[PDB]
Amino acid sequence: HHWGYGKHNGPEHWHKDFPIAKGERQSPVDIDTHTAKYDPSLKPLSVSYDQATSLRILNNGHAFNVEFDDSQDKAVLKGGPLDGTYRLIQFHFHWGSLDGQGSEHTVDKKKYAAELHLVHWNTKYGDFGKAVQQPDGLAVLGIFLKVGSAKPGLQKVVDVLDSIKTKGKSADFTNFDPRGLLPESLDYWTYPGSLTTPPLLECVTWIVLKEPISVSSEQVLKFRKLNFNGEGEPEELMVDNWRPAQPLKNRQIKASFK
Ligand SMILES: NS(=O)(=O)c1ccc(NC(=O)CN2C(=O)NC3(CCCCC3)C2=O)cc1
Ligand SMILES: [Zn+2]
Repeated sequence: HHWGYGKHNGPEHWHKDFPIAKGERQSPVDIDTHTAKYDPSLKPLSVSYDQATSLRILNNGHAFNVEFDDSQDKAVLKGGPLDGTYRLIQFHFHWGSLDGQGSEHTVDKKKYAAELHLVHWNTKYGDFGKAVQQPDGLAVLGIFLKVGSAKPGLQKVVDVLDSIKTKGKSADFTNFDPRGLLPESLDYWTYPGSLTTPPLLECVTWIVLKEPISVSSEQVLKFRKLNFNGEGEPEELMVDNWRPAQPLKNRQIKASFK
């Protein structure tokens, strides 16, 4: 794996090592708000993060992941388009070099400054590695970030980034409550898609919240001081780690709201 986000290893190159990059259910996509249709078959969405147990934060050279204890049903996502129980394993973000870009999904071609992905796996498949081989293996809850007021619940994340500046660095990150990253409304769009990085597996039910959260310019400037490189290597700022919108093909985006 030498994929990344540069001119020579970025999204336009991924197909050569990951041919599913040109597949029939790739993510992200543009959400055309006028074409998305309210779906009365959707059950109420249930985000149950009361017992979430965060463990560690890791710079993986592509983003940073806040990882959770997923050895039992502690933080789960259920309902909406989902059949059964999906366990939270990690969250991460995608962001830009400037405030007008960074999200992976777009809304009527609008790009947000960043996008939060809370990744969950379907417990009927027993472990994450089995779940990613299944068309309904994962559920990713996507939340847009706009630059405005600070998000108080983000600042514990922002303040540890200095300790994980480079690829392969991790830090203990216990007792973080991901409920502080949610907007007030759980109105959402949903469609079948993929992981947005290699290996681009078509295993994700995407649930993208309509209401962005606001973060401050200072908060997102701290994301942009991270590094794609390892320690001791030439500094390459971790910015623009987003895949652009992919063809919708034979898919419909469903809305939870009238
Ligand atoms: N942007 S995204 O679509 O939300 C998205 C994109 C890529 C990924 N990639 C992965 O999770 C890659 N990956 C595996 O396959 N296995 C582990 C998790 C389980 C333990 C072993 C390591 C892992 O980290 C996740 C979400
Ligand atoms: Zn992601």
